[PDB]
Amino acid sequence: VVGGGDLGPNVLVFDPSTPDIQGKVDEVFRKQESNQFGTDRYALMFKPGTYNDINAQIGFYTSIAGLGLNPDDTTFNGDVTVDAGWFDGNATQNFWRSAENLALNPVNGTNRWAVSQAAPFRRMHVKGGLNLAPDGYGWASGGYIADSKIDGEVGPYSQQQWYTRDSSVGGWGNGVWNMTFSGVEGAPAQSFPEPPYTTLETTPVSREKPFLYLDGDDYKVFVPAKRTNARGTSWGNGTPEGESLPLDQFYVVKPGATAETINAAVDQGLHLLFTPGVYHVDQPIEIDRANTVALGLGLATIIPDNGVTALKVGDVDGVKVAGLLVDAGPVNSETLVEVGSDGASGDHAANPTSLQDVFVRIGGAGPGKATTSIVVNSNDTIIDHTWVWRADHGEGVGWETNRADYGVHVKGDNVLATGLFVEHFNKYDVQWSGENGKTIFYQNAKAYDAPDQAAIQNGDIKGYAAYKVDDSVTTHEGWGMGSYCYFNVNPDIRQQHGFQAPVKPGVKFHDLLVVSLGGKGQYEHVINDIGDPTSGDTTIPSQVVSFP
Repeated sequence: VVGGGDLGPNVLVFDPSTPDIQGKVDEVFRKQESNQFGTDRYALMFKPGTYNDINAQIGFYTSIAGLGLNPDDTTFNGDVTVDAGWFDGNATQNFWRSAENLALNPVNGTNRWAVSQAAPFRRMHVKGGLNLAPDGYGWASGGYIADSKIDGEVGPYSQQQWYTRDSSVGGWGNGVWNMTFSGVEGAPAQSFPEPPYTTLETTPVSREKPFLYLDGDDYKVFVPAKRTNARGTSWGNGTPEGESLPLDQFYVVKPGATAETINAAVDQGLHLLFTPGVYHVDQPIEIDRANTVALGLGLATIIPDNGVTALKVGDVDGVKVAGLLVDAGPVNSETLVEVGSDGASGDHAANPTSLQDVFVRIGGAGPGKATTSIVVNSNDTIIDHTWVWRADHGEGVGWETNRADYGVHVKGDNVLATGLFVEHFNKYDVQWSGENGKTIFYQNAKAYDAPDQAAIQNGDIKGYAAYKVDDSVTTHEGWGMGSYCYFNVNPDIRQQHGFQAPVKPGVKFHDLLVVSLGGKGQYEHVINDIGDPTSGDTTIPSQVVSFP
C-alpha cells in the first residue's frame, strides 16, 4: 500500500539465537539444489552477529546476505558453499543464486563457490581461500566477484573464465581461457594469453549494488555512491559514500501485486522492493522517476504476458535496477528490458542509471520468445553484471520454439558494461551502435541449434557475430572477451567470427578469443578476418591480442 511492512514468507530472517539455523538452511537447499526451473524463490538474511557451526549450502534461486552496515558486521564461522553434486562434478548448470555482505571464516581455510553464470559474489570478506571449482576438477563456467576481498588465494582451478572487479585478493592461482580483472589489488600481471590474464589498474566507473540492512533496529536500504577509478573495496576503511533510505519509502512488492499498482508506487514516489517470487505482468513495469531503486531479493522474477516489455526505464538519472530475473513468456516480446526511450540524446554523467545482476532467460522453464532482450538507449548507463540467455536446455527449447534473435542492443553513448555474459541468440548476441562504449569482460556462446549454414547466413557473412559494432561507430573499446561454439545439431557449420567491428583508430580490442568445444563447428577467424580459424577437436582457443 505504501512503505514497508513485512518482507513475506520467502524472506527468512535469522539472528544468532534462532532455533536450528543449520537444519533450516539445509531444508531450503534440499528443496532447491536440483530445482533448476522451479518457481520457488528464497532469500536468507542474517542480522549482525557471529554465527557458529554453519555450512550454508546454496541451491537454485537462493540469495544469502548479511544485514550489517559493513560485511564484517555479519560473520559466519563456517561456509557459504556451492558445489555440483547433482551433476556429478559438473558445475556448469549452477545458475541463479547470490551471496553478499558477509564475512566468512571457512571450515578448512577455504570456502567453495563453484558456480556458473548469474551467481554473483558481492561485498564479501573471505578470511581464507576461495575455491571456484566444485569438488571435482569438473567443468565450470562462471563467474563474477565485486567489491570483495579474499584474504587468501583465489583458486579458479577448472573454471573457464572469470571477472573480478574492485576487490582485494591474497593470491590468484590460475587462468584457463579468460580471467579478467579491473581495479583488483593482488590481481596477477597482465599476461594474456600466457596465462590468459587481462588486468586493468582501475574500473573506469562503478557503483556498488544497493542492499537491505538494519540501521540499528530499523531496516533501511544502503544505496552506494559511485567511484571514478575504482580500485579495491568500497568498504575496506568503509564509512564510504551513499544515502540510507528507510524501508518505509519502499513499496514492498509481493503477492501477485499487479502492474498498475507497482507503477502507481513509483509515480506516488516510492522505490521498489521485489520480495522473492514470480510476478506476471500483463502490462509493463514502468520506472520514469529519477533515482528510483528497484531491488530484487531471492532471484525475484518478472514474466511479461501478452508480448509486452517487462521493464521500461524512462529518460531519467540515477535509476538502480538490481537483482532481477526477467523470464520471457510464450508471446514474443519485441523487447524485454528497455533502458531509456527512443532517440534520447540526454546525458546522465553525474548520476547514471544502472542495471546490476539483471538476468534474462528465453525458454528453458517453458516456452519463451523475445526479439530483443535488452535495449540500452540511455547515455552513460552502467551494465554491471548481466546474463542474457536464450535457453539451450530444459522445457520449451528449439530453433523456433524459443527463438530470440537479439541479446543486447546498445544505442546510448558512453555506456559501460562490466561483466557481460550473453549466449545463444539466433542472430547477434550483442550489437553496439552507440559511441564511446566500453566493455570489460565478455563471455558468449553461439546457438547450439542452428540447423544449417543457410539458416544463419548474414548477407555476405556466415553466422552473426557474438559482438557487433556498427561500422559508422568511431570510438569503442573492449577488454577480455570470448565467444565459444558448440554446433551440435550441425557440426559442419562455420561461424565466420566472434567479433565484428569497423577498422578505425578509435575502435580498439584487447585480448580476444574464440573457442570450438570438441570440434563442433569451427570459427573462420576471431575478429573480422584477423586471427586464425579454430581447428582440430581439442578445444584450443584462437586468440587476438590487440586490434586493429
